[PDB]
Amino acid sequence: ASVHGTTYELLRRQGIDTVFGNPGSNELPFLKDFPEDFRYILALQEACVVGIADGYAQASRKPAFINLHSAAGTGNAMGALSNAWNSHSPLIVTAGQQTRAMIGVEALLTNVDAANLPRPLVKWSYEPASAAEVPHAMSRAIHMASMAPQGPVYLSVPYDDWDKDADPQSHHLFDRHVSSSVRLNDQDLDILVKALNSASNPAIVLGPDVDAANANADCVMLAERLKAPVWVAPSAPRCPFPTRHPCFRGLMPAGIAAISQLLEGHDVVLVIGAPVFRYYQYDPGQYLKPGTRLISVTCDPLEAARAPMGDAIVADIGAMASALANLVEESSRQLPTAAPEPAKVDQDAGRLHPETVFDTLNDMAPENAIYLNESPSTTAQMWQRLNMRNPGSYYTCAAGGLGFALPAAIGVQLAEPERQVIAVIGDGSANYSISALWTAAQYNIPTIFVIMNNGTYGILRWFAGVLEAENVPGLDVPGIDFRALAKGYGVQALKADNLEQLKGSLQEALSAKGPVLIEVSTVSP
Amino acid sequence: ASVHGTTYELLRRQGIDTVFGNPGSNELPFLKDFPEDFRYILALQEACVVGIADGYAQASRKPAFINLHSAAGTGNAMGALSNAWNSHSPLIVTAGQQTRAMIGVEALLTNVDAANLPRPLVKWSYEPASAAEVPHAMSRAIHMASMAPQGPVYLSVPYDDWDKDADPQSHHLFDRHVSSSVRLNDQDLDILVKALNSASNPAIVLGPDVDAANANADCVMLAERLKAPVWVAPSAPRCPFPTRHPCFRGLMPAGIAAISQLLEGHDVVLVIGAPVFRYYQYDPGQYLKPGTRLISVTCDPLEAARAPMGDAIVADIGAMASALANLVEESSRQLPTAAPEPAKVDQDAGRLHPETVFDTLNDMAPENAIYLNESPSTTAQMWQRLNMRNPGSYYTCAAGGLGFALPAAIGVQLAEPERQVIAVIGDGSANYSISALWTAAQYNIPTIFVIMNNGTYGILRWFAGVLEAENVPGLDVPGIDFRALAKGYGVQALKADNLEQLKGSLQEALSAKGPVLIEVSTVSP
Amino acid sequence: ASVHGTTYELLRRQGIDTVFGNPGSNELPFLKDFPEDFRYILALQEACVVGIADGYAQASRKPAFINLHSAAGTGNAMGALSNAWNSHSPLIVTAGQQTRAMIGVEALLTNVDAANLPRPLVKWSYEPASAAEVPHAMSRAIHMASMAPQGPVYLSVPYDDWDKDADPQSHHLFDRHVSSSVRLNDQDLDILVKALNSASNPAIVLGPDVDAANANADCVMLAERLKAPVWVAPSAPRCPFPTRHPCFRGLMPAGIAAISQLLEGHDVVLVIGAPVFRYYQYDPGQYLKPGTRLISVTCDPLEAARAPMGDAIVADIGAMASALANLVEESSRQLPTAAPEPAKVDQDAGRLHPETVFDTLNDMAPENAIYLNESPSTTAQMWQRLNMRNPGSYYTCAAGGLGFALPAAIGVQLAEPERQVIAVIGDGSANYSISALWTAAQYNIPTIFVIMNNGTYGILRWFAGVLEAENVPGLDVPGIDFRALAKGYGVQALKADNLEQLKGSLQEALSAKGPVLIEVSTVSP
Ligand SMILES: Cc1ncc(Cn2c(C)c(CCOP(=O)(O)OP(=O)(O)O)sc2=O)c(N)n1
Ligand SMILES: Cc1ncc(Cn2c(C)c(CCOP(=O)(O)OP(=O)(O)O)sc2=O)c(N)n1
Ligand SMILES: Cc1ncc(Cn2c(C)c(CCOP(=O)(O)OP(=O)(O)O)sc2=O)c(N)n1
Ligand SMILES: [Ca+2]
Ligand SMILES: [Ca+2]
Ligand SMILES: [Ca+2]
Ligand SMILES: [Ca+2]
Ligand SMILES: [Ca+2]
Ligand SMILES: [Ca+2]
Ligand SMILES: [Cl-]
Ligand SMILES: [Cl-]
Ligand SMILES: [Cl-]
Ligand code: NA
Ligand code: NA
Ligand code: NA
Ligand code: NA
Repeated sequence: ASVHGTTYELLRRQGIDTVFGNPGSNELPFLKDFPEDFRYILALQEACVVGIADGYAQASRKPAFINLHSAAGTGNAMGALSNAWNSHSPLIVTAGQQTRAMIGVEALLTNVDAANLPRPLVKWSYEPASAAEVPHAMSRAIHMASMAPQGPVYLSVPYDDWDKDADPQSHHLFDRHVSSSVRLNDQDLDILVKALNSASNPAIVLGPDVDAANANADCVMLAERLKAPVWVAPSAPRCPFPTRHPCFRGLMPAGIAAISQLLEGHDVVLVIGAPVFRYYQYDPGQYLKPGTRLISVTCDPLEAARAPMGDAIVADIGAMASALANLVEESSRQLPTAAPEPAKVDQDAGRLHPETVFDTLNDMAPENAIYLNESPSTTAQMWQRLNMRNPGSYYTCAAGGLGFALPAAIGVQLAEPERQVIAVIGDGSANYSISALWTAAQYNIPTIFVIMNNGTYGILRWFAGVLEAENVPGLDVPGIDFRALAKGYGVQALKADNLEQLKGSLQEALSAKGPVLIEVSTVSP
Repeated sequence: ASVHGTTYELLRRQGIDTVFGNPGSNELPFLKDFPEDFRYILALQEACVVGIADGYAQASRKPAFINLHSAAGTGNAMGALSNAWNSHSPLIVTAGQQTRAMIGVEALLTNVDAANLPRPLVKWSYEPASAAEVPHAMSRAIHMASMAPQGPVYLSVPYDDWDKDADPQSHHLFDRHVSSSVRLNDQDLDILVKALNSASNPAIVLGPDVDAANANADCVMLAERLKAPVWVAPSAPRCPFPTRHPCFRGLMPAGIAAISQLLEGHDVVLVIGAPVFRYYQYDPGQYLKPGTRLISVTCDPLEAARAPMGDAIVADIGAMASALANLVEESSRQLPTAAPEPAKVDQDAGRLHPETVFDTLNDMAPENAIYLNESPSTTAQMWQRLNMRNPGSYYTCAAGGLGFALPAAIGVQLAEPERQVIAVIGDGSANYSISALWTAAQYNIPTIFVIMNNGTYGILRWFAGVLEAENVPGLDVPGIDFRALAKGYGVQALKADNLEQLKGSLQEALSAKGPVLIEVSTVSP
Repeated sequence: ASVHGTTYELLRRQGIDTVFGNPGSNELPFLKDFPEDFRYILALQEACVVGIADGYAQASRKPAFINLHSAAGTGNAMGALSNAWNSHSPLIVTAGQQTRAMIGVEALLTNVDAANLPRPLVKWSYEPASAAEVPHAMSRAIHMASMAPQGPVYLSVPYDDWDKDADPQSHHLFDRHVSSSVRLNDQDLDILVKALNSASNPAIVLGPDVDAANANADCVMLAERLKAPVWVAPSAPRCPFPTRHPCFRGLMPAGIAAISQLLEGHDVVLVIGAPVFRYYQYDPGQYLKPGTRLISVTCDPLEAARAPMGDAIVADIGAMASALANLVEESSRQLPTAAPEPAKVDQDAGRLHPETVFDTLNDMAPENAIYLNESPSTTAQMWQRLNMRNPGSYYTCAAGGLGFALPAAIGVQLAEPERQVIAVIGDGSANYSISALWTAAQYNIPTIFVIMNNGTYGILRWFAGVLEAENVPGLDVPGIDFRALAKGYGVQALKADNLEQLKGSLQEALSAKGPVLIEVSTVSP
């Protein structure tokens, strides 16, 4: 067998059947004779390729496979890799290298010092020392991406390797099963359970790894048993809990003092599947107030090490959430009462308040919709106004890197063909990966893109006003016609300049058989 | 003085007056109180920011300053940095970091292990250990970018550093002059000159560092004195010689055997300002035939070390070209005869042959036009058909990374406001940095963009046919309306479906007062 | 509180009370006011410092703390770090950096790009961005070293940080508990147990992480229940099983074909706490024969990913070994019969055969002795001839790096003051870290060093004979007087030129109240 044949057999035996790519010449020998049982999803720029694969991996809860072109292709994807690192997305990034005979002379398209290029944003990065090692290196990439804590990996392959003979002993790679589905030993788990049972006023904080593990329902049972309020850890990349459940208390503010104040009076705070914590703004104060102790369950040693407070347990979130939910006592305390519904903001017949947009989406979207967010000045509103009952219903860029939601919404919609995906994206953010629209058109992936057009990088204007920073350049983005951009890439386009038009456009989009972009004129901040 | 004030004084004293950027929150304290004497050029995605700055630096022959947002902003620019590395572009890339107080906890937008992120594509990469060190670190970045061999550098700055007090001894940085304008010692230069004077059939090969040094005219004098044919080294990022001078012989094929065959019978081959060599295709054979010896003058130790043949001298290209041109004897051999003009390809009233497009550009463009190329299947034709008399008249992506020419053409046009820039970009390539169009619209930088629309990644289809590679996916890019994309970003748009319309559209574009995109329907390969 | 006071409080609260070091000027501000409750163990060269700390950590089963001087001190320790990486040794390596005010100018003793220096041999490497971050960074170092898979970490600290004010919120670091004591979820553990219970001819292979976890006794119970033979995985850094237990089958040969042949006919092979596998010699063949399947339990994702065959489970070795030993059925198969005692090699009244030396050590040493090995040509003999009943009874360099056993034997003896440590070290190996002897003298740590003097790098001579490699230089090491070297560093020295003198010297050494070196004249290979 050839290295090409052996590698595609390994991929299919490990459950991979789709290649997200933007091709180049070092990849032609890999892509030739492309197997009939695989699909290839083309995107026009590499941030788009990796963003689509990332949404696909996060929603499917399995690894996604990417093929990029040498150093420049890899480099164009590195902002996307920053997000994938922070979301623990299991991405297998492959890039083609020059033929081994011309690496030394640094021929055009040689990826120099290749394994160092994506660092520090990957768990593992490697170029094999011979062609026959390629299947084994690919096996290592598959398992490194997939083991907890999941994350992106990188493999560089010289283009001449694919046609070489494989090692016949590579067959032992095909069916390897590798598990990290582990939980705390019985004695120490009993100690933890006793501490939870004994708490007088416990609180629960959940992060994205809960949704990645599909541990949401177990966390619902855990919060019901403990009769405990549930927050979402700050800078949330996913939604880990039904947002209208009586225990839900919303997204935590991303500040040290704000969080310790919120948790004041809670004697035990159990954090599951989050860093402790992904603060953002500078809000100095106490990490916890007196009387509060924190216990973190995380799948990631790097999270456990860097927490500035609390105890930690490094284990699988699915296994731990299931065990805790089934072991704790039913508390006799009263179940928390549900948060009140948000107020209706006054809306005239002009430009839309973000609050109006979210209320209208919530009124009109299916109960199993999936939302993406890259409208950063409106995040708090979005979290208050969308009822998200089910797992896998929210994604936003985990490292703050713009250009995620537009392509990721296409990959999520590919992963969940029966759940309507609705991406809510600011006018500034929409440009970073605008070419991803073409992929939705070409493959008829029926994502709805809602562009919040206020003409500015609104959150930066806000922060600048806060800092009392005068004379900051570069904060306005006038003069972009998003309906023309959508036309450019083959996506049906609608405009909503007021509420009547928003409702009409959403009705049209929801009925449509293909992707739709709605440009919404929103109020300037 | 503050670190902010001291750093902008250092920049202005070192000749920097423009910031190419896409802003974020870690950069607001740098950008606040932006000095009245500086300009800020916004682009909507970081590959575009760096591509614009790169064209500006290459055409201006001085360093360009870039400000990006943390890890994701830096990562989105890394494909652009791959090209800048191979073109020796003097780019000072700065990125904002989180406040020092929250780096440890890895708050959102912390750039982790920051200096390793852009490696291996930068000459120097650093994050200072204290706020007062920031001006000195910026000084190091300026000189590292600017010293031969020029190249990109990276500096990460925590956002809280800018408001801190500067060291008063930082004033010694402001007026430092650092020179690398050096040439081979007299004794060994005399040996070199004697070898050139004695050669019976010398040849000259020129690379991009000749154009970067503005050594073109000296190389003309050198070739006239030696009566020697002149080629351009393969995979040429710039044009180093007038393309209708009698000595000019065109772009070398990027193959080992092809080059040794071309040079056969030339006893001494003098290479100036190029790697030896930037081969691309696999074309195995002899590096040089018997009877040919090679001597390379390069500004880059890494080029001298990796050449597989020949002697080398590491020195400044401007200083060496000037000295050689003024020291060699006038040979009594006959001056080489000019290459014949290219043939006119038969053209019907339908889709345009690339040859027709280039002949028409050459007929209609000013004699001081500047061209950019990211239409890779038509490069050989372009080089044969455009008379480029002057320095600084051609740019193409030096590492093969697409998404360079569109933004770089805007930076070149900003650098050379009296020279009409015309970028010839394939339909595939145009998408990578499509959002850069907005910058040309907003600042009214009157670049002309000629999109060669053949519906496919034509060069890859060609290579696949060569490899006899069947069933390669992802090679076609149907369904893109480039006039709509241009409308989307505010750029006037024209279409040319035949020669009559091409001529008309070019006449309109050349007269226009702003940027113009022409979508040309070209023949499918 | 100062950063100095806060950091020593964090260390003591996390159980650290000893600093292994070789001091320099960047470390004086850390070492000043050294706390009365801490000890400092000086060694004269940094490979010795880290080797002593490594033996101490491995035997104590807890992290050891090291303080080295800047880049040169760190660099001198990097071979020692290679071994620590492969043995999963929890080492906290700190190095002093220049004052922040002179880092920029690269004053003498600046550690440039410090965090990159020990890569790739550390789990985590870091330099803090401010003085107040130092305690948090130290907390991260402690937990990164200590979490499974354990390993070395590196922290660089500018010398001016220690006297600065600490953050009062650093107190939340002091009592953090972080656990990785996890095991496979119940459902999948039941599947594993059923597979073991059902096997017709199971085999067990144990590696060093079993001994690190003190899982030895549980593995004895597991092998007794399954009635299964037990091997030690190749290139063994520790002994994980009593070597005269009836199930014990010895050290596996470090070859692909040799191992698959050994395992032929075993239907299920359970590997615990080892890489799969640490092969050494090139011995190509099948990874496993038909009919054999392999299941690996490892604490290290990097081991699970790179195994070329078998399934894997990433979990804590102590927790998994305990659970398996207590869950499996008692098999009705007959218990394996003990290996026969090794033969007595003929010995004349001249130079000693290695076999004689090991038999005499086994006759004379206490039953709770601890052995170290850096006599590589005699390893197989050593493993056959020493009855090691207890855990923690054997150490050898896990990455093959010489200079480990001499200093490590001093740290093991410091960790286990009531167990006589006996290091058996070749004449070649003894030189690498010869200065470590001084530490044993100064602190009166009563390690016994047995130098096997055959005048040559015997294993290399052997391999060269195998390769039929003629004319290899540098394989002989004549002319070293080890009794004089021991005198040089204050250690009592004895010589044994024959068996009578070996017995006498061992009797004297075993009674001695301090360290003793015995130079043994062994037969030339
Ligand atoms: C790749 C990248 N570049 C720049 C930024 C900085 N950035 C930028 C430019 C923002 C503006 C978002 O503008 P928008 O129009 O999408 O939304 P709002 O108007 O709601 O702020 S928010 C932010 O952090 C970033 N996060 N990521
Ligand atoms: C950043 C990046 N991604 C992918 C490629 C691979 N690539 C690709 C996709 C090419 C197709 C260019 O298509 P085009 O339409 O611009 O021009 P032609 O039709 O003349 O080939 S040429 C080439 O090397 C690349 N060079 N750089
Ligand atoms: C730090 C280092 N340098 C060199 C070697 C190479 N090496 C060397 C030099 C060996 C010779 C050991 O000689 P010895 O006298 O200690 O023992 P033998 O005579 O039993 O081989 S075994 C081996 O792999 C090494 N393993 N580690
Ligand atoms: Ca409603
Ligand atoms: Ca906006
Ligand atoms: Ca003409
Ligand atoms: Ca094309
Ligand atoms: Ca005996
Ligand atoms: Ca020896
Ligand atoms: Cl257990
Ligand atoms: Cl001179
Ligand atoms: Cl379980
Ligand atoms: Na009202
Ligand atoms: Na990198
Ligand atoms: Na014709
Ligand atoms: Na005998």
